[PDB]
Amino acid sequence: PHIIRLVYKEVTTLTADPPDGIKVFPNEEDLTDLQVTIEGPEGTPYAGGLFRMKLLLGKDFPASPPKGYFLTKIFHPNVGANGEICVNVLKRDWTAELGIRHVLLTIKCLLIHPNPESALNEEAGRLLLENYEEYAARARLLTEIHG
Amino acid sequence: NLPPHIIRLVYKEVTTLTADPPDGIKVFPNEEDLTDLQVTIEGPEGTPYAGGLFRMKLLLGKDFPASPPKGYFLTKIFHPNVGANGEICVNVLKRDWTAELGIRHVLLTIKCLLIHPNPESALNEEAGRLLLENYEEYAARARLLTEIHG
Ligand SMILES: [Cl-]
Repeated sequence: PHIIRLVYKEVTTLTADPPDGIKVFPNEEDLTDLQVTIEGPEGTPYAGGLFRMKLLLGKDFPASPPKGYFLTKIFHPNVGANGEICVNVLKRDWTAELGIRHVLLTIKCLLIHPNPESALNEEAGRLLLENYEEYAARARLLTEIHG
Repeated sequence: NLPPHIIRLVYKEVTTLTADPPDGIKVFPNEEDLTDLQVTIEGPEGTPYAGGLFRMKLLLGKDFPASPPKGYFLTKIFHPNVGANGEICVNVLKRDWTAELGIRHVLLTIKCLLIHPNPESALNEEAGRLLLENYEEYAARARLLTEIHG
């Protein structure tokens, strides 16, 4: 359909001029399964790590937001046990014109600034709230082990 | 004014940032003062601010980088997290601030908040309350000021 072409143009431009600290590996055969690597941002517990993720464009894209999954093991209030990332504001504010680039930047933003109030991972969310420094130390350790 | 040694470390960062800014963000360092940074954020597509140009100043602050920089919109705007004097309040940035987070990131989160308001931490209570209780009038107001001032 027309959406395939739009995604291609959007993905090639994104791959050629990607966000700082984000790299996109497009796969010609399947453009609805985007492979992405996010550098652990400096000044965060993830500094120095490489976090692999995939962005699934659903059947209804762009009418619906894409679904993101970290494949690198991480401890984060908004990431499920199998890596599904829940970006509340994307689900709340989604419009077709927001773009894939924005989706990746918002994942990076959530990685840095978790939302423990509406956590997928209640254990990680309570830890951030009940002992912030320990949450950072444990995130740093897992970055060293898996990132 | 900042300590000269901090100005030194900041100078390289801003030079790099200005040469390769984030998409939709233009960064203008002043030829002399490196405690003030002029920035323009393009009104993101898919939001009530589409089509506008939103000009701000990033003030690093006497305690930078120990404390976060503070952004202020020169362009008048209707947004839950922008106060009467243009103060931009990014509450998560204040919560998670560390000295190595970097100026690029600060600007990216300001843009993120522009797209994704947080009515819980609203400095503009009317905009946060209107956003929750009556979104059409919220967007209409934000589009109106985007047209007038953007
Ligand atoms: Cl999961």
